[PDB]
Amino acid sequence: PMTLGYWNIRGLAHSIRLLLEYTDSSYEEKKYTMGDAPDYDRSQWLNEKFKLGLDFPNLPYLIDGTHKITQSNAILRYIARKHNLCGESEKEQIREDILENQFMDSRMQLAKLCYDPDFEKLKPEYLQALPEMLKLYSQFLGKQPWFLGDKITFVDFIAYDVLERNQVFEPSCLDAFPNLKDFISRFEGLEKISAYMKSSRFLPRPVFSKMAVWGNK
Amino acid sequence: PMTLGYWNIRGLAHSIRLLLEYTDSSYEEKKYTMGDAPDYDRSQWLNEKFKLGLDFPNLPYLIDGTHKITQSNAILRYIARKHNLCGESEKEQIREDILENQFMDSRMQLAKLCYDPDFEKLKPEYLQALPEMLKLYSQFLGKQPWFLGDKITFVDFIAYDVLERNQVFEPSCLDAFPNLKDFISRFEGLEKISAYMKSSRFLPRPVFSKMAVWGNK
Ligand SMILES: N[C@@H](CCC(=O)N[C@@H](CSC[C@@H](O)c1ccccc1)C(=O)NCC(=O)O)C(=O)O
Ligand SMILES: N[C@@H](CCC(=O)N[C@@H](CSC[C@@H](O)c1ccccc1)C(=O)NCC(=O)O)C(=O)O
Repeated sequence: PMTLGYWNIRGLAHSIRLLLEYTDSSYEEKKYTMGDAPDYDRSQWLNEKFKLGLDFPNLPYLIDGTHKITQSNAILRYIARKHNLCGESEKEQIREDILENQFMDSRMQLAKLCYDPDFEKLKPEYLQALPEMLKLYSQFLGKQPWFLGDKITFVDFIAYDVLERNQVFEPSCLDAFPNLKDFISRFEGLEKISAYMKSSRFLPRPVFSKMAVWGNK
Repeated sequence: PMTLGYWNIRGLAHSIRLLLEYTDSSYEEKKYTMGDAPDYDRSQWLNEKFKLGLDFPNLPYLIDGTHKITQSNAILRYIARKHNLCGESEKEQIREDILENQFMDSRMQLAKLCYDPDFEKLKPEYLQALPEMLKLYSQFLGKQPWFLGDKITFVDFIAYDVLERNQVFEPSCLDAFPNLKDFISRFEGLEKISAYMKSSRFLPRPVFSKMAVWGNK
């Protein structure tokens, strides 16, 4: 089978779910539910973490036949290669590698904030820096429909998740960046993406786990 | 020649310097130096961060003619592709992606600890977890000379850095894992690596920046 294992939240699995849907993959999900405060029990996961044959047990994981893959970027690249959704030219591969890692840094900046006990005090600093962050992505995208040019590739699924999560956080944040606004709309307008988003499989919320200060519900 | 820009420390540039040396690359280093405590003045970098033509200005960066690259993994992959130092088969590419990301997680775990003011109280937790972490890498390597099999590739440069840095931190940590010990020796014994390491250009210390509680010198 093809099985995606992750917590029952958006988190690091959003881009993977969207890519599985876009590629018309035949997959099922193993959803782990963290317990409520105060214990935030992880037993649903911990009771099988070491029983799945994973080399480096973690969430998310993808099982595809005999392939057992962890690390969200490795999972995305695996699916992308399977469906010819990677950068082709050297210049495209450079952009792909820069963006995969840059978007991960941006993702981690937001996650660090949203789990920080000092969230309320720290949020203004994040918001002050947000337009500059977005400006750099806007400049890089330029006039192209997708981040690697005319063809959609896996890094667009990363880009969508990170950019759209920032819109959930600060609704107006993309408004100053026409190309980013149009990118979100173009992605959500893709046939398989809009089909997914009208279905009960779509899991836009909670953004983060039960322990988060923001995005826990 | 190419320009490699980074702080005047080991940090995220160790694997890149080693890969540049292994590939006989012509390069010069632009070395930045941080100020002292408590402010850790970054002016030497910040005063030219936006004057270098980088799309997402950061350290490390690599300038190779028209190619201007940030994100350490992107720099490594760029050099690796140029010299056929990447996984070839699907299984090799999956291993490569898992390890690139897994080693980054390990790297960040040690850096998070060593930069934490509460270093002393937090150290036992890291050290107790270390054997498990290394066991997983040892199991994955098995009897192979290199992490992707019989061919050395860029992920070996990442592996060497992360494993050897842990040996600096905890001198005995690889002793229980003969294949990891032997891997370190094999990497260090490559002609071009050995020549570099025995030269004055090799920069094993400081491990981290001036802000670190451990490895700041
Ligand atoms: N670099 C890895 C990070 C993987 C990771 O941090 N995984 C977290 C859940 S997501 C990170 C974050 O969204 C999250 C969600 C829910 C709980 C904790 C953290 C996890 O629960 N791993 C299993 C384990 O440690 O046993 C990756 O990209 O896959
Ligand atoms: N994901 C990125 C991380 C890049 C990064 O965190 N770079 C740090 C110095 S290294 C991280 C670490 O070794 C370090 C070194 C020195 C000081 C603090 C931290 C930096 O100083 N960037 C310049 C900037 O943000 O303007 C990468 O892999 O290249």
